[PDB]
Amino acid sequence: DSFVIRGDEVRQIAPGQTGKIADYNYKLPDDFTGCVIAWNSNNLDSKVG
Amino acid sequence: DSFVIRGDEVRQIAPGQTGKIADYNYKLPDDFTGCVIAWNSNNLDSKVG
Repeated sequence: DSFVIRGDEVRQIAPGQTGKIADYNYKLPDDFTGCVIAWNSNNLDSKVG
Repeated sequence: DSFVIRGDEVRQIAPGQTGKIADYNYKLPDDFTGCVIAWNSNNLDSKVG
């Protein structure tokens, strides 16, 4: 799975965690087997304006 | 004249200013006829690690 979120909302990508992303955007199962790999993408996704 | 500095040192690139960049690195004359251009390069010059 792949998506883009802000830095404060990275922690909501976790099993048994709440937030805007967990409730409304992306919910992990409470018993989840896998890896959450998040890296900063200022150079690729930001632009002036 | 092209160089890379910090964000907080951008205000030191001006005629008649003080600081580390103005005293030790790049000094602008008081009788300056010209333009100062400064753009953010977090995308291209910065690197994680």
